[PDB]
Amino acid sequence: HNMKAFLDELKAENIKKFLYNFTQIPHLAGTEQNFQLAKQIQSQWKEFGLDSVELAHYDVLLSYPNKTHPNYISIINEDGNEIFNTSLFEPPPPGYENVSDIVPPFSAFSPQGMPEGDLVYVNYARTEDFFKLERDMKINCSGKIVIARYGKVFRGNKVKNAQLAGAKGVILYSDPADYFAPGVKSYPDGWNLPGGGVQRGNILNLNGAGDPLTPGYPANEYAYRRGIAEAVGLPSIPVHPIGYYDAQKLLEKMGGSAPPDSSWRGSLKVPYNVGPGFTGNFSTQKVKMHIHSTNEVTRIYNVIGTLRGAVEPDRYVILGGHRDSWVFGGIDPQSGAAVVHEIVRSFGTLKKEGWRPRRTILFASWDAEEFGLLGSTEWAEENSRLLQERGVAYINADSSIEGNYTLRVDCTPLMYSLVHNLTKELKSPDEGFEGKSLYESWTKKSPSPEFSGMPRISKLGSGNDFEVFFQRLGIASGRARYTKNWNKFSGYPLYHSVYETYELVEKFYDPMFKYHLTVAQVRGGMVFELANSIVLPFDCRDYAVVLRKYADKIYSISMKHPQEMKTYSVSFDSLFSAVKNFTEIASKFSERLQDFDKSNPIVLRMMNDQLMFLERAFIDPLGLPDRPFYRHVIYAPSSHNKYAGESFPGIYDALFDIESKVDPSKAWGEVKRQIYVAAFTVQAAAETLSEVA
Amino acid sequence: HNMKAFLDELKAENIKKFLYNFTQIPHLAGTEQNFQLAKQIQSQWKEFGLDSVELAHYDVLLSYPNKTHPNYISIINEDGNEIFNTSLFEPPPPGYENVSDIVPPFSAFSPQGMPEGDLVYVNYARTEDFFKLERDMKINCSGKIVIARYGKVFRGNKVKNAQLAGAKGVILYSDPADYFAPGVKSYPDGWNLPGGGVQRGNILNLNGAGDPLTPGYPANEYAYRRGIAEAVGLPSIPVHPIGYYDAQKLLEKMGGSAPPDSSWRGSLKVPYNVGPGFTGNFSTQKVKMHIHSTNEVTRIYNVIGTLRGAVEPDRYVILGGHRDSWVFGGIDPQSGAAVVHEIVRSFGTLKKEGWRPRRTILFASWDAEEFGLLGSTEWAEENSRLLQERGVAYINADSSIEGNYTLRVDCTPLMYSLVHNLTKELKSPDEGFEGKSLYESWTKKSPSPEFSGMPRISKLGSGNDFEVFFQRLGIASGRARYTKNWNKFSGYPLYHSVYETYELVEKFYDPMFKYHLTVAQVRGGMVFELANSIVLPFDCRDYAVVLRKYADKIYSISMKHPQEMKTYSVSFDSLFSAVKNFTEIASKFSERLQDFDKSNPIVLRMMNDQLMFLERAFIDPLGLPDRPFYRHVIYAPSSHNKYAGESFPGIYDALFDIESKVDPSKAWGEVKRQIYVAAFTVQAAAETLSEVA
RNA sequence: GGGACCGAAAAAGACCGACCAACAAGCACGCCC
RNA sequence: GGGACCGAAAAAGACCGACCAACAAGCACGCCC
Ligand SMILES: *[C@@H]1O[C@H](CO)[C@@H](O[C@@H]2O[C@H](CO)[C@@H](O[C@@H]3O[C@H](CO)[C@@H](O)[C@H](O[C@H]4O[C@H](CO)[C@@H](O)[C@H](O)[C@@H]4O)[C@@H]3O)[C@H](O)[C@H]2NC(C)=O)[C@H](O)[C@H]1NC(C)=O
Ligand SMILES: *[C@@H]1O[C@H](CO)[C@@H](O[C@@H]2O[C@H](CO)[C@@H](O[C@@H]3O[C@H](CO)[C@@H](O)[C@H](O[C@H]4O[C@H](CO)[C@@H](O)[C@H](O)[C@@H]4O)[C@@H]3O)[C@H](O)[C@H]2NC(C)=O)[C@H](O)[C@H]1NC(C)=O
Ligand SMILES: *[C@@H]1O[C@H](CO)[C@@H](O[C@@H]2O[C@H](CO)[C@@H](O[C@@H]3O[C@H](CO)[C@@H](O)[C@H](O)[C@@H]3O)[C@H](O)[C@H]2NC(C)=O)[C@H](O)[C@H]1NC(C)=O
Ligand SMILES: *[C@@H]1O[C@H](CO)[C@@H](O[C@@H]2O[C@H](CO)[C@@H](O[C@@H]3O[C@H](CO)[C@@H](O)[C@H](O)[C@@H]3O)[C@H](O)[C@H]2NC(C)=O)[C@H](O)[C@H]1NC(C)=O
Ligand SMILES: *[C@@H]1O[C@H](CO)[C@@H](O[C@@H]2O[C@H](CO)[C@@H](O[C@@H]3O[C@H](CO)[C@@H](O)[C@H](O)[C@@H]3O)[C@H](O)[C@H]2NC(C)=O)[C@H](O)[C@H]1NC(C)=O
Ligand SMILES: *[C@@H]1O[C@H](CO)[C@@H](O[C@@H]2O[C@H](CO)[C@@H](O[C@@H]3O[C@H](CO)[C@@H](O)[C@H](O)[C@@H]3O)[C@H](O)[C@H]2NC(C)=O)[C@H](O)[C@H]1NC(C)=O
Ligand SMILES: *[C@@H]1O[C@H](CO)[C@@H](O[C@@H]2O[C@H](CO)[C@@H](O[C@@H]3O[C@H](CO)[C@@H](O)[C@H](O)[C@@H]3O)[C@H](O)[C@H]2NC(C)=O)[C@H](O)[C@H]1NC(C)=O
Ligand SMILES: *[C@@H]1O[C@H](CO)[C@@H](O[C@@H]2O[C@H](CO)[C@@H](O[C@@H]3O[C@H](CO)[C@@H](O)[C@H](O)[C@@H]3O)[C@H](O)[C@H]2NC(C)=O)[C@H](O)[C@H]1NC(C)=O
Ligand SMILES: *[C@@H]1O[C@H](CO)[C@@H](O[C@@H]2O[C@H](CO)[C@@H](O)[C@H](O)[C@H]2NC(C)=O)[C@H](O)[C@H]1NC(C)=O
Ligand SMILES: *[C@@H]1O[C@H](CO)[C@@H](O[C@@H]2O[C@H](CO)[C@@H](O)[C@H](O)[C@H]2NC(C)=O)[C@H](O)[C@H]1NC(C)=O
Ligand SMILES: *[C@@H]1O[C@H](CO)[C@@H](O[C@@H]2O[C@H](CO)[C@@H](O)[C@H](O)[C@H]2NC(C)=O)[C@H](O)[C@H]1NC(C)=O
Ligand SMILES: *[C@@H]1O[C@H](CO)[C@@H](O[C@@H]2O[C@H](CO)[C@@H](O)[C@H](O)[C@H]2NC(C)=O)[C@H](O)[C@H]1NC(C)=O
Ligand SMILES: *[C@@H]1O[C@H](CO)[C@@H](O[C@@H]2O[C@H](CO)[C@@H](O)[C@H](O)[C@H]2NC(C)=O)[C@H](O)[C@H]1NC(C)=O
Ligand SMILES: *[C@@H]1O[C@H](CO)[C@@H](O[C@@H]2O[C@H](CO)[C@@H](O)[C@H](O)[C@H]2NC(C)=O)[C@H](O)[C@H]1NC(C)=O
Ligand SMILES: O=C(O)CC[C@H](CP(=O)(O)O)C(=O)O
Ligand SMILES: O=C(O)CC[C@H](CP(=O)(O)O)C(=O)O
Ligand SMILES: [Ca+2]
Ligand SMILES: [Ca+2]
Ligand SMILES: [Cl-]
Ligand SMILES: [Cl-]
Ligand SMILES: [Zn+2]
Ligand SMILES: [Zn+2]
Ligand SMILES: [Zn+2]
Ligand SMILES: [Zn+2]
Repeated sequence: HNMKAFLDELKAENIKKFLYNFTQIPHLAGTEQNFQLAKQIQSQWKEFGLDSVELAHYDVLLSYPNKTHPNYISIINEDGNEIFNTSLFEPPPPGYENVSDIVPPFSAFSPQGMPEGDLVYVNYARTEDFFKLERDMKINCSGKIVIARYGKVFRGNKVKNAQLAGAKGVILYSDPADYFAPGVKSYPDGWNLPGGGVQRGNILNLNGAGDPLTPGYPANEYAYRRGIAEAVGLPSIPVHPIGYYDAQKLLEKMGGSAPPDSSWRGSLKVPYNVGPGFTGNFSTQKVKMHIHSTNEVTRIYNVIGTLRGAVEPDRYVILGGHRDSWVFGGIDPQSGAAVVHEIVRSFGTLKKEGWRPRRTILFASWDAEEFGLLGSTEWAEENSRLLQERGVAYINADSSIEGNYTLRVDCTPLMYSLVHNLTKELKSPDEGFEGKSLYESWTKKSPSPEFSGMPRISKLGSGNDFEVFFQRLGIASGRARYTKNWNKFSGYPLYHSVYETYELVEKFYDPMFKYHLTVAQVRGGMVFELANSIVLPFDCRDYAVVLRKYADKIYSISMKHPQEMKTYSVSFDSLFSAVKNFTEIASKFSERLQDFDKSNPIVLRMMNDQLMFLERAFIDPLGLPDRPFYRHVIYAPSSHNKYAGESFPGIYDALFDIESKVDPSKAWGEVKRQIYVAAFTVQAAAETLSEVA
Repeated sequence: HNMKAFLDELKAENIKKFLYNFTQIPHLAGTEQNFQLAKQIQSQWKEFGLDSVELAHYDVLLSYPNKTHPNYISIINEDGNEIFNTSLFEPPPPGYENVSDIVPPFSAFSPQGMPEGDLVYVNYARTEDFFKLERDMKINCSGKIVIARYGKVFRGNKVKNAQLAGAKGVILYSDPADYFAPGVKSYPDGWNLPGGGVQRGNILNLNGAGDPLTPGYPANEYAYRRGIAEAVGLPSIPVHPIGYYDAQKLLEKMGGSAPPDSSWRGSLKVPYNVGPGFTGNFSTQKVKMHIHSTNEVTRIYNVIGTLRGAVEPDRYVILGGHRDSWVFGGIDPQSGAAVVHEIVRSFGTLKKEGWRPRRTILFASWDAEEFGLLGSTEWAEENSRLLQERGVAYINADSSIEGNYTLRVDCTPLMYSLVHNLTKELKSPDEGFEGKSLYESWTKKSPSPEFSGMPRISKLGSGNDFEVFFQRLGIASGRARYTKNWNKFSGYPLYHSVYETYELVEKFYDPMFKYHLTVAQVRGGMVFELANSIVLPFDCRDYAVVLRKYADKIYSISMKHPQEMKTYSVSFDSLFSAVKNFTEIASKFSERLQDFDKSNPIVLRMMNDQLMFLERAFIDPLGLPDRPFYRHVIYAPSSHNKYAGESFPGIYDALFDIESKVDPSKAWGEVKRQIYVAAFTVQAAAETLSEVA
């Protein structure tokens, strides 16, 4: 087996060295330091033995705090005395006190503002938290500064929900409930967030546009850019993140209504009152934000490496992950970048020996991912036609670890059998599973709710570089990392903090680098099999199985309004019919895939094209309603949470909060249109697996 | 040569028989007679030896006059006496007096109405005729019934221009200037239009949508249909066509301003006054329209025949033309349908002998073409994914003859060398070119203004079934017919009339059926070479050459406003750069295409894919501004004339009547955006011919 | 035969830039003499 | 230890239709006894 040779070349010691190398200085997007690391990686990928390695540059809107006018929040009395100020920077950790160019905590793409007003606590600032605030508790965030805890949903959605509720400011904070694991110590004595720690992060609502100034087209030297006024997904109110020390100061004086229930209570010793404003004596004190961050068009650099295929060089398997970090990127993304580096070194050594993959492999070091997947998206916009004609698969390589418990896999159903087979051939690195397969340890620790005796594999939404490839271009996509046990949908405590260091990983997450090595074997083994298997390792029958579940589910969600379904003759008959047809046609294609002569290079290429193009058949060039860059009809991010994936997203969005809609007849009409589009698309996808003539 | 064998099987006597067979009763879209002819063709294509022949049906909006409430126009006095009525039907021709189910003259998809008002003569009802009316002559069509002569532009554009000018009715008539050739006799004694003859035809503005009720998706059994109120491209005022006898009655009494110049004067003995209203005594007489036509969802039937390829069955060459007619379709479309039938019979005989084409050939008998390319477009919407993945080329087969002078070819630059080579190997059927090539007779009678010693090949716009394939899906497309000498952009006198018969073709156009045979050799030979050549016969260097002409042209058109170009820094630098790059890359790809080993089936398929997908690279999924179904960045129909093709249509539309625009800065900004999109698209297309890895 | 207007890129055709660092503007077909 | 509110499909998980011709609704984790 040529794969074992590849897997056995992968070394935890190499991953450890590369991780150390990538995490000693910050590599913020648009800074000289990240350009220097780009050039280092280009130079090393050549040395490692790639056929070519180019820098692809774009000029994209980034966001930076003003160094000589810092961002801070104040409690301010009616005399205008700033009696309490939030931190200007995170207290640096041991052996990082002398490190310059650490960007202070800030919300990227915040507008400028000095708004002052009454504080309203809005929990996680989810759609349902504003439904609870405004519909149930009759509280009105209009003209108020909202304070929200990080977690559950993408922070950009929180800011969007806040804007729609009339807020003039958003304060984001990390609550210990969400970012402090019980009975482990603050950094540097453990992996928990200290009270001065702050999660940086962008607050855009791009819905897959990439660079806000150049939607649809690469941000090249001659690009026509939108005015900032019509730029895509910019927030319209100021936003700033703080730690829980600073957050306790703002929250302790809160008056107005008590929290409705336990779902609104964090772990600080404060009442978690909703407001608006402060209790009793303090009622005439306000909160005032001071945001002077600037948006500016800055050059970014993707590293693109090529290992040309010996047989099908016009078929591309892509292994891509970002290089840019908020500070050191100890986990996010250098734990992924270090795995990609060792995978390149290892494919490189096989190349020097005189081995080549069947299909071309592309390796990508993406830039400006933290600013909204900007490097991956601009490159895909530049190369969309080649990618749609030639793209076999995309394997993501962000953070390798967010925990040390078990494997977490999100991929297209086309990769389910590949992932099952591979993890059965890999050793588990898990305590008490010595001599067992990764499949067994994974299936045991994370069983599928959907499939008895199978491991959980989740849906792809967005919030990483795979998005343009999968959701816009319909290229089969996969990601795998090590994760914690499920506190849930919050992340890891030290996410986007200065405390996210080399030492955090080495001391607390993966001292042996065995989890890193297992993830390198999963990502690398998947790339290997996609690039080298004679018949592409995609099982169309796994798509058939999940399409029936998604159809059962979307019917079930519509059935929340079963009287309306009757009034407006809402039928899923066409959708169930299409799924039944896909199942039958996939079954017959599978017979032909087993039977045919794989020595016939022309019949092989035909059947490989049918497999490669199956994911493309789910792409609608018109896109989903009000989201033209989300074109996959089976999968899209939640409108309300970029991180979360929905099945039959067109129907799902049409159904969401439908009982609120003023014109029932039109709203249910849109539901029936989306059933039509979905049934048509499933039948069309099925027909690509039919006999070609 | 296997092609000669195919060409020598084609027989003029067979085409004559089939033409007779297809033109004895009307075959209007949606009628039992056209269903019967569909089934006949399905049955004969099987007998001829196709591997399979299916009927593909759709339920589309068609339009019919009410049989028991006829359409007519009246001159009406202030007492409300209808003193003059227009014809209720065309006087039938000799030997057609006893023929039932001849649809009376009507404008398909006219709304219902009995509007009464003053007549304004608006010439051809072109954009420039309303600019002349409203800007120069200060005449105001608001609330007036407009009368317009057929010709120059698609009648649907005339109705659109009229609606935008505030007209409440449109009367279309055939002026002898445009539809009566000097010194030839009216049917049946010649090929000229008699004074009772009327051109039927649809008046939609679909801009490539297909069925008005189901834009983007096939009109299948479970389709969600728009309300008639939001249906695509329906006219909002009543419209009716009349002959020149009836038109003289309406035009003779016209008062108001004289015609501005000779360009407004037809050939009737009337003054061609503009109005509004009638002269002197007659000023209080009005015109009143009576339209009771109904729109209704009707089943239509495409015939789809397959000849599976022996080597690349997943590569499709399509030969398609419509079957539906306004009445007998003596020319339009049965002169084309009869050529397709003989091409099928001939491919069929080769199949029986045991020959197969390398690539699959699809044969299509399209329905409801006269109602807006509805059959071709719904089928393409159903099969868009297969067509984009597998479609090599589309050859149209509407009317084979509109004249007996020379060849007329409109195709992608990718087919220029194929067409040159083929016409050099075919005999000219032309008087005084006995023993010469069709290339020589054609080049002589129709020299290229663009290329010394080359024949004219024009651009594809719309107004036929190739549109969805080329303008929406980016499949390389071609058409060839015999045409008149250039009276121009009017058609042939008996177009869409009851007088367009078998006898018209047999007596006056092509008694020997030698023009039909030459067109069958061109269409059939092109299909043959596309389906059978080892290397696809596309020369990318012909695209390079024309892209430089189009760039020179669009620069030239922008330079009408050269001061504004400076004020707003409008530069074509990027566009010229992209074209220079395409030229260089196409030149190198051409070297590699000549050098490589064609015995390597995998290197051949790679290079054939690069050629096949080159046309697809010009497709923008976002579509052109305000025209989402026109996605080709190099070619689109004129916004003002569906029949006419524009190069760099995005830039062209942005520049059109720019000096009228209230915000110069925004309008010129859109021009710069379209330069950007065009340069990006040309560079992207060029890069698909680069080495793949 | 001669003359007058026009034909707003499907230019119908032919041809023609440094006191906007080569791609505007400007000689067949169909009321007067 | 027991109890109470909540967790609005990434359902966290398990399980459960003819006086809307099988796919609503309805038993782990984080003030009172
Ligand atoms: C993941 O792993 C699963 C489990 O192994 C795997 O499924 C299996 O794939 C193999 C390989 O195609 C299947 O093998 C075949 O079985 C059928 C009978 O059911 C045989 O007809 C096939 O015939 C062979 O004979 C040819 C003679 O010309 C040989 O040259 C040729 O190589 C064939 O081996 C063949 O034996 C097997 O049936 C399945 N098993 C199951 C339970 O499905 C799957 O392919 C892997 N998936 C991915 C995406 O990697
Ligand atoms: C339309 O017609 C034109 C005019 O014929 C045609 O262009 C020609 O195509 C041929 C076929 O490819 C070209 O032939 C080649 O010329 C180059 C030298 O310039 C040679 O290197 C090529 O080599 C051959 O040697 C191989 C040995 O392994 C042979 O096996 C192989 O078959 C090759 O023949 C070859 O001779 C020719 O140069 C051009 N001529 C011109 C003027 O361009 C064009 O291909 C046709 N286009 C379409 C779309 O049909
Ligand atoms: C991460 O690792 C890379 C790769 O080893 C380090 O960069 C490299 O550092 C080496 C050794 O110091 C450099 O070699 C030297 O360069 C200097 C100046 O050009 C020269 O005078 C010396 O004689 C020696 O040859 C090398 O330039 C450089 N390699 C690359 C590809 O950039 C990098 O500094 C490490 N980073 C951290 C933070 O540890
Ligand atoms: C929170 O931060 C703000 C801003 O840094 C602090 O308020 C500021 O305090 C400075 C220094 O005392 C004030 O400046 C002074 O102004 C007078 C002239 O008017 C000058 O002569 C003094 O010598 C002094 O420099 C400034 O007015 C004031 N600004 C604002 C907007 O409040 C605030 O004190 C901090 N709060 C805490 C609790 O630390
Ligand atoms: C899945 O595959 C099946 C089987 O090929 C498809 O079934 C077909 O469904 C349509 C109805 O949607 C049937 O079409 C016709 O409808 C008219 C209605 O007036 C009727 O007159 C015709 O006789 C015919 O019934 C068609 O018969 C039926 N075919 C079979 C064999 O059942 C189905 O539509 C596919 N699903 C999707 C979503 O495409
Ligand atoms: C155009 O040509 C077609 C093909 O020849 C004509 O239709 C066909 O007419 C033949 C000869 O009349 C039919 O054969 C006969 O059918 C009847 C009734 O089914 C049967 O009783 C006779 O013994 C004889 O077999 C044949 O059905 C039919 N073929 C097809 C494929 O439709 C058609 O009528 C011609 N149309 C015109 C307007 O000339
Ligand atoms: C143009 O066509 C219209 C409609 O066919 C003609 O006008 C119509 O003429 C009929 C027959 O004379 C009129 O009907 C009559 O009505 C009275 C009762 O009111 C009845 O007793 C008579 O016996 C007669 O049938 C009808 O009113 C009238 N309709 C309209 C809308 O005008 C018109 O005469 C035709 N014009 C020419 C020049 O042929
Ligand atoms: C057609 O192909 C040429 C040749 O590869 C492409 O040329 C490249 O054009 C860009 C400018 O648009 C140059 O990029 C860079 O711009 C920054 C500006 O700050 C500058 O700092 C860099 O040094 C660099 O000049 C690039 O140098 C240039 N390459 C060459 C070899 O001339 C051209 O863009 C392609 N055309 C299109 C439309 O893609
Ligand atoms: C960062 O903040 C500083 C200080 O407020 C800004 O510097 C000022 O710039 C404007 C000129 O545009 C001047 O009016 C002020 O006098 C400047 N002040 C100082 C101390 O230099 C600076 O422009 C900001 N940087 C940005 C917006 O990028
Ligand atoms: C929530 O409070 C806001 C802010 O006071 C209300 O908006 C205003 O309502 C008045 C009366 O209709 C308008 O005339 C003002 O223009 C609004 N003020 C601002 C600053 O926008 C809002 O109506 C309240 N919403 C609810 C649902 O009670
Ligand atoms: C690495 O793995 C260890 C061992 O599983 C994790 O520590 C345990 O966490 C559980 C509950 O999640 C506690 O009940 C135990 O007290 C811990 N076990 C031991 C042996 O200490 C640790 O949390 C993991 N590290 C990270 C960063 O996730
Ligand atoms: C065609 O026109 C006739 C005559 O005007 C229409 O027939 C009428 O239909 C309505 C019922 O919808 C009745 O009110 C009238 O009494 C009918 N008249 C006659 C003589 O039958 C017919 O509906 C029209 N056809 C259409 C619209 O398709
Ligand atoms: C052309 O005539 C129409 C119709 O009379 C004019 O439109 C009307 O103008 C008045 C005065 O502004 C409006 O109040 C009416 O509502 C219009 N009437 C209708 C029936 O629409 C129109 O303004 C004239 N256009 C020009 C450019 O002179
Ligand atoms: C078929 O071809 C004939 C011969 O070219 C066409 O008739 C001539 O038309 C020219 C001008 O266009 C006249 O000057 C001659 O009087 C005609 N020649 C002869 C020999 O009569 C005829 O128009 C063509 N038929 C059609 C339908 O286009
Ligand atoms: O903007 C996005 O889509 C996500 C960016 C980034 C993803 P990462 O933190 O890099 O996993 C974030 O969540 O802040
Ligand atoms: O609607 C169209 O695009 C054109 C239909 C038809 C084309 P044809 O007459 O069939 O050439 C017409 O012009 O009326
Ligand atoms: Ca972009
Ligand atoms: Ca449609
Ligand atoms: Cl990842
Ligand atoms: Cl045609
Ligand atoms: Zn990341
Ligand atoms: Zn991140
Ligand atoms: Zn036609
Ligand atoms: Zn027609």
